[PDB]
Amino acid sequence: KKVLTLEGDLVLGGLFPVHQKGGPAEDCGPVNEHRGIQRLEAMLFALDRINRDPHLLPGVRLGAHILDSCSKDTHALEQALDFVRASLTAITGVIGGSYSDVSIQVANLLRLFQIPQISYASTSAKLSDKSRYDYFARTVPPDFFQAKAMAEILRFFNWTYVSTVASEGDYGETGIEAFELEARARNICVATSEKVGRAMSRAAFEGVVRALLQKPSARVAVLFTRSEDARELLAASQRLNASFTWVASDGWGALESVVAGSEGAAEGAITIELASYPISDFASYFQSLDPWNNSRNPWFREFWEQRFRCCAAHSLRAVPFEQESKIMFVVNAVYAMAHALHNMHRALCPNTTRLCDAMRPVNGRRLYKDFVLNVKFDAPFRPADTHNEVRFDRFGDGIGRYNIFTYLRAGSGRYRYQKVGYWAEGLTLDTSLIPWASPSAGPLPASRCSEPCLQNEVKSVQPGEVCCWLCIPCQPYEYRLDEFTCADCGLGYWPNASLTGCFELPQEYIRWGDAWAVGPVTIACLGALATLFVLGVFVRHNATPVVKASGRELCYILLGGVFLCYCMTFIFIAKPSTAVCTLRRLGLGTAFSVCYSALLTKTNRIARIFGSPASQVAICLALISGQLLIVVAWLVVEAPGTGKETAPERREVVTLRCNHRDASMLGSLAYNVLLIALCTLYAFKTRKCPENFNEAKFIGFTMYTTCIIWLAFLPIFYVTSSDYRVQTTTMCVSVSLSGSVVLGCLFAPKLHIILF
Ligand SMILES: N[C@](CC1c2ccccc2Oc2ccccc21)(C(=O)O)[C@@H]1C[C@@H]1C(=O)O
Repeated sequence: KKVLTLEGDLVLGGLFPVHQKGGPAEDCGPVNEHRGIQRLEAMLFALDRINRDPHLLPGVRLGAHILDSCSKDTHALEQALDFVRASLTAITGVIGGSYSDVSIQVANLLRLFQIPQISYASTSAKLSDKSRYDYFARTVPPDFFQAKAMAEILRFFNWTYVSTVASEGDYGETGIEAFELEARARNICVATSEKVGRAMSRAAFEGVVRALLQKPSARVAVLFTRSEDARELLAASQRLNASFTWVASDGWGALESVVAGSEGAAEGAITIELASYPISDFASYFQSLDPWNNSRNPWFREFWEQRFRCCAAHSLRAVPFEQESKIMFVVNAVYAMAHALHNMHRALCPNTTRLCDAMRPVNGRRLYKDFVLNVKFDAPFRPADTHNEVRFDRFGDGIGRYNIFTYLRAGSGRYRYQKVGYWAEGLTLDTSLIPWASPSAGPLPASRCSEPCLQNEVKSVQPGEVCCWLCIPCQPYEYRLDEFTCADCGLGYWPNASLTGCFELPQEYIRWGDAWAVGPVTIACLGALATLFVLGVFVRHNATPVVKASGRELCYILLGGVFLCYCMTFIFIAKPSTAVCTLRRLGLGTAFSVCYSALLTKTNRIARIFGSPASQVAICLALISGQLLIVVAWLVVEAPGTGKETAPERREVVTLRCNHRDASMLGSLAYNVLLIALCTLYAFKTRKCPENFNEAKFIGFTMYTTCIIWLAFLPIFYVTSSDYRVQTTTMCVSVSLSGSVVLGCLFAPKLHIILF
């Protein structure tokens, strides 16, 4: 119907919708000053203060073509064509559109004519296609940045398992996608993700609260929701007598109005709000205008029908205006496009203060791709009192500043918002103004998985949801290799206290206590006392010293074998070397053999004689060497050990033993000896032995006795292959006992009537 033109030399158009939503008999709706006058004036204001300030080229006035807009996309396109017709004097850019649908259709047309645009309250939900949208930008940052801020807030408080709720529309979907992308980048698991809105009614709002409340692994409701829909969730929360921490978009607006009716829903909730900074000059200019006399803006007459109770009797100054962030953005926007034109004038009309024909074709041809994008311009025409920029980057983007509030139980009044901090470039907060997180008060409820593992728990658990990483205890034969696993260190190696290393089954010998005062540790070193002294008795009693060892030994080899029995047994407890394995096979092998062999040999001489010492001895010794040489070959081919590692799941090792299965390596020597002992008793049928006494008494008593003793230990010695400990006494006793039994019976008859 009308265009609010402004006289000037160069003209910018715009869209600050006057009217809202209409119906079947109405082209569009009622007039609304929060879309209309407070923004229509913001541009007209800026244009004249721009026209007066020398930061614009001083001889060129910027006029206007403000489109007769309604908050409708269809309407905006039909009207936008008027800019196109003006440009086929003409339009050098358009500032306006209070909704993304208004901005998009106007821009869809204008881009084709190389005319740039500025938009408000529009988002990346649709305005992300820079391949076309580099022609224009928002002054108002897109809503999705708040979703990024939400993810940052949540990670800063270590909320890593959260519930995402967003509005039923495009705002909501955009917020969810942006949130989830940032949330994953920050290692935040999103426990739930859903849309809400007034359309689903109250039962559904309770259903949403119950969906999280009845699954309280997360305890924060992250709301990328417009104000009305948020109010219905908060009401549901109180109807259900419960609350969640809420983390909120600019749809909470820093306003008690979205909350306080169900204020208990929200205590300690955090809201991102779109930052707002006054220009006192507009508020003063604007509030002080009186269009009843000031012809600048005729659309006031329609707004006045409701602002004033009729009609010029009521001056404009009688009724106040809201100093909205929308004003700040519209004023700033005009300042940016104006300073882009200032640079465009220098670029196209460098020689004057007036216009040149170079700018007569629309200069939009150079503005949209350059001059209106590179616009921070170091805060030209004096914007809001940050004075930091108009906006930066402008890759379809607006300012990007957001403040952070919290909703506090100011119970002396109603629960209230207070300034915690801000985001914009990054998150800054006083957590003490957040009783959610405040020192010595903040419960930081749940909303993370039990990720920490016991230091002794490794195997990774992903119980359906990989978000909750849990651990399984390490098998104690393995050690920690990584956070999610143990490595096998060999079974005989169990994890150590170091976690990442292992405990080796130790090796040790003395396990015999008081109950074992009769064990190897006392046998091996004491049994010797019964026999080794004997050789000195013989020296005192060696009646024929004239006989050399080569013939003398015929009656001493047996004593030698007895003494060796004890010597070996002692070493077997005392010396944790290869020497013990070596000796169990080699020294012990004759120590016990001699105790029977010497007597078998004597017995057969007796059997042949009754009913030349050099050869008698050489034979007695040859019969001993014959077994030692088997063992030497064994020792050379199969070298002796110390430890005897086995049964690694539990077993301590000794260091004083063969690592070999012993079995027959000691066994066949022991069995040759048993057979010798029994052969002697057979040979003894010839019971006749005169030598000082009838020795038939003593050799009988001796061998009947030792044929029981040797035989007595063989059932253990060559059998209990499963044991680790009895063998020590099996050997200590069997051999040392045979030792004292034979001299104590054979030599003792003489030995102690002389040593009497
Ligand atoms: N459609 C939105 C609505 C956006 C908004 C902008 C200007 C004026 C009112 C207003 O309403 C809210 C309420 C909460 C969050 C964002 C907004 C848009 O106009 O750009 C935007 C997509 C996001 C959404 O759906 O929620």
